[PDB]
Amino acid sequence: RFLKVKNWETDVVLTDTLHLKSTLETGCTEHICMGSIMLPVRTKDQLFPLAKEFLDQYYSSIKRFGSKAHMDRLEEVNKEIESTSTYQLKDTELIYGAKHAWRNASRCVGRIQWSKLQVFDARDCTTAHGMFNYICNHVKYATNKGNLRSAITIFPQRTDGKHDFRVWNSQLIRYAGYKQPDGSTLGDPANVQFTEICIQQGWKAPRGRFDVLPLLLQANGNDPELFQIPPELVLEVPIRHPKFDWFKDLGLKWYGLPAVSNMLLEIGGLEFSACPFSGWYMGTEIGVRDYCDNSRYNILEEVAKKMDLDMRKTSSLWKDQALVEINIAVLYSFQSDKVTIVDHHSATESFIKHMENEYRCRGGCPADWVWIVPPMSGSITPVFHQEMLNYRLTPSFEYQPDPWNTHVW
Amino acid sequence: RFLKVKNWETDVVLTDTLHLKSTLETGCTEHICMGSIMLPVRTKDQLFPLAKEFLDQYYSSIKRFGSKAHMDRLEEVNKEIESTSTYQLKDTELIYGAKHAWRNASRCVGRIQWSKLQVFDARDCTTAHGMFNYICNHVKYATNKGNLRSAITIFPQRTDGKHDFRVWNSQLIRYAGYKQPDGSTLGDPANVQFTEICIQQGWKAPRGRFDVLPLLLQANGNDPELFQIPPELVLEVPIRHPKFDWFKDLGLKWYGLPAVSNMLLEIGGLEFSACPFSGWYMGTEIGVRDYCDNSRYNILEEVAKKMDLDMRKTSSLWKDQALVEINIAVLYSFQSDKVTIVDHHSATESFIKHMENEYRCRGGCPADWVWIVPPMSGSITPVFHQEMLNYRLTPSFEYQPDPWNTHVWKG
Ligand code: HEM
Ligand code: HEM
Ligand SMILES: Cc1cc(N)nc(C[C@H]2CNC[C@@H]2NCCNCc2cccc(Cl)c2)c1
Ligand SMILES: Cc1cc(N)nc(C[C@H]2CNC[C@@H]2NCCNCc2cccc(Cl)c2)c1
Ligand SMILES: C[C@H](O)[C@H](O)[C@H]1CNc2nc(N)[nH]c(=O)c2N1
Ligand SMILES: C[C@H](O)[C@H](O)[C@H]1CNc2nc(N)[nH]c(=O)c2N1
Ligand SMILES: [Zn+2]
Repeated sequence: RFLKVKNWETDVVLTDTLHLKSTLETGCTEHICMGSIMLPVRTKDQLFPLAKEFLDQYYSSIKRFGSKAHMDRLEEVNKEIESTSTYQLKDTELIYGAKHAWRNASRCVGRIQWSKLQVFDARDCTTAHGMFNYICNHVKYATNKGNLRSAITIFPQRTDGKHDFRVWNSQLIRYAGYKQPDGSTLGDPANVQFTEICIQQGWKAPRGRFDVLPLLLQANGNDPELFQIPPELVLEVPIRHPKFDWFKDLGLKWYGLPAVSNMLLEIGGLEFSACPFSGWYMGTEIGVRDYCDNSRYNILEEVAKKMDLDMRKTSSLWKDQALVEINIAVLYSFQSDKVTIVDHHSATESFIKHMENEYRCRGGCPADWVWIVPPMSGSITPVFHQEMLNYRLTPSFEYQPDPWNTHVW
Repeated sequence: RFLKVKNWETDVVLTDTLHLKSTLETGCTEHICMGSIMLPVRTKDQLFPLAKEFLDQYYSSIKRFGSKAHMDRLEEVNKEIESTSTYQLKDTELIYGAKHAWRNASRCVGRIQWSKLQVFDARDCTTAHGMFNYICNHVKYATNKGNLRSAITIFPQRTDGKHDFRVWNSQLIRYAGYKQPDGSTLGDPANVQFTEICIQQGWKAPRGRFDVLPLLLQANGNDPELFQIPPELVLEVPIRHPKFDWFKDLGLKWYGLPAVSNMLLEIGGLEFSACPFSGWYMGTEIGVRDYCDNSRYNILEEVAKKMDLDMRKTSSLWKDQALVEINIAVLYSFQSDKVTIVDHHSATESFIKHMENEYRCRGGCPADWVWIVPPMSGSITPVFHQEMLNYRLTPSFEYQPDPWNTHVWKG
């Protein structure tokens, strides 16, 4: 009932009480832990409870719990739900809600930043064009000439499931993927299928290796339309090493704005199916996963051949040597072009400070260890030795079916 | 009920039916996951069912389930339990059990070697000196002049819990730790407390950076006794780098045999409180954890200075760079001295193969991702991209409180 988490590097212990407000399920049982499984319409009766829970905590946060203002709103919404069968969040509730869905993102290591989120209320949007306008502005605001700023743009909430707003891209910015005759894959393998639906819809693919994919926006349930983010708005960084001049010849570049666009924001029972949100990269995301993942740009072998390493035997640890370089480059290039980026050492350290704050100010902090520990140098970052408790709190960011596997054209 | 796991690097999907035999708890609930949590005397009453389940698996393994031998055994064991309150395993069952405890160790990446296990039956042992001889023979056999062999020595099972046999050391071989009055620590910090106990028990500590600790053995619930392992039996490997000739001057070395001695082996309800077991290392255990954990030898800074990396800012990834070289050095030194060891690429690759085989032939392979994933380069090893199901089966290796916290001294 009162759990305690220990850090085996500093012996420090924190007591978690926040997990007791855990609403949703985890996918685990007393017999089986699914901690490493990537992915373990509402009704009026279902909705008022969700709303009440949200509203109670919202008023609690502003120190007006059980006040008239609180009750008043609690009834206003209640009546609205009974009459309309859904409801609208007040601007204040929308912000609090979005900031808190991030606060609860148990897989996000950079939450120490959670309170500083620019929310763009896009609920008055009605068309794919209006969606394109908002997103552009979003990109521009957050990119901010390289000095990145966290932001999220929130489109209308779901109603009957047939008028859903959705951004089809997994991220606002991503390179395309084409399966060539060579049997090989050109570009980013992760987006092969998407890059095809763009062609299937009209895109004029430059069939290059780093073509910024086009936005496929879906409004009010209609069919998605295509748009090409203004090139001047997509800030990119060419990748070079601070010692290996031959590096630049790999012709590697990556975009500065990480912006997740396929998730579903849930606040007080309400569902926001289109809510792109962005921050800034942690070195490893690009250098370790995007570049080295075997099923992504898989550049290890190449960077190895160029380093003149004994790739004859695994035990020489050449992959480990290449990996550290590739990641030194990323952090290097970005810091040079003055684009925001944080390294895995500094990021994990910040998350530790954040965890203590959350434990002593909120009573805990849900955290998914499998995701928090960077994909490289694991045990040399503090979070490796930090025990974590994982539970689901709402408001939240949830996953949702890729739209193409559901859209009734 | 079937459960499926997917590999996100190869899109391979496996189905688990084995978890359906999982009895013990996990620490998790539908509301909370404790996957990253380190550590979440029986009655005649609760013993026979446990004895029964075990013998059923045993007999099925030899394809004699329901045979006359099987039923008589079950009847024999029942009788023995009603009569003595416990029961003795047959040599064949003890060996089957130990192998399966290993096979079921979800935190072990080396499980592909599970069937090749040398089981030493030390159930006839009665004193600490008796234990010392046994442990010495295991160390010699297991070391095999550098060509390591997996082995486990099994002493008498617990009876009334007042006569436990325990090996106080956490590992058969390990360096001492000394706390200095100036706050710093000499040797391995992880063993400072245990070292104090040894000194207190009469150990003349040579106070060096790499002093092999003495064995503190407890037999039949009596007070533990000290023994020094024959130096000529402790295979050690001095650490040097292939390209850096200054590495050797760092003064590092490490013992060649990893042998966990503080776990409890549970087979068919019976509890084996003293059951040392050993195999061979994966580079990273020494190179990443033992050497680089801040709470261990913490050698990252000194290895950084010598290589002259930009240590002013973390983004130069100096710490990451040094690390690779330190692990390269550990692997290198062991291969040069012909002492068995395996790198993490090689070890995880084999586990995936082992794991797959276990699904096809067993219906599952319980695995703890948090522990299976190596402490460095996680994503460039196939296990990182592999979903895993963690659950408990017996026979099994469990944790038990350190004996100094529970032992009732006799003076
Ligand atoms: C500004 C600094 C930020 C940093 C350094 C950061 C870093 C990270 C990292 C390392 C991950 C794992 C990424 C992966 O492996 O796919 C992650 C995931 C996530 N982050 Fe953050 N983040 C930041 C901002 C944000 C913002 C502004 C939000 C939301 C408002 C957010 C929401 C999440 C969520 C929901 C996940 C999990 C999404 C998924 O499954 O891919 N993050 N973050
Ligand atoms: C053949 C060589 C072997 C290799 C390379 C291998 C490797 C490993 C590694 C890397 C770990 C995690 C180490 C740590 O962080 O503490 C581990 C844990 C473990 N291994 Fe193995 N293993 C081997 C043999 C064995 C044997 C022979 C047994 C049992 C008969 C065994 C039982 C276990 C168990 C029970 C754990 C968990 C230890 C704990 O939870 O404290 N291993 N193994
Ligand atoms: C705001 C933000 C900031 C920041 N720094 N990083 C992120 C993370 C996103 C950008 N880098 C990768 C991740 N998006 C991909 C998440 N999906 C992972 C995945 C892979 C296969 C299947 C599934 Cl279901 C999910 C988001
Ligand atoms: C047979 C075997 C083979 C092999 N290759 N490796 C091991 C693993 C042991 C040798 N490397 C470290 C580990 N020791 C036991 C792990 N316990 C860690 C610990 C420390 C402090 C507190 C806790 Cl709770 C746990 C065992
Ligand atoms: C199979 C396993 O769940 C999967 O590879 C996870 C592991 N940890 C991760 N951690 C982060 N941050 N991001 C990921 O995409 C993953 N993938
Ligand atoms: C707190 C956290 O669970 C702890 O640091 C774990 C993580 N994974 C590990 N994995 C292995 N193999 N060995 C360990 O000692 C640990 N420590
Ligand atoms: Zn779990």
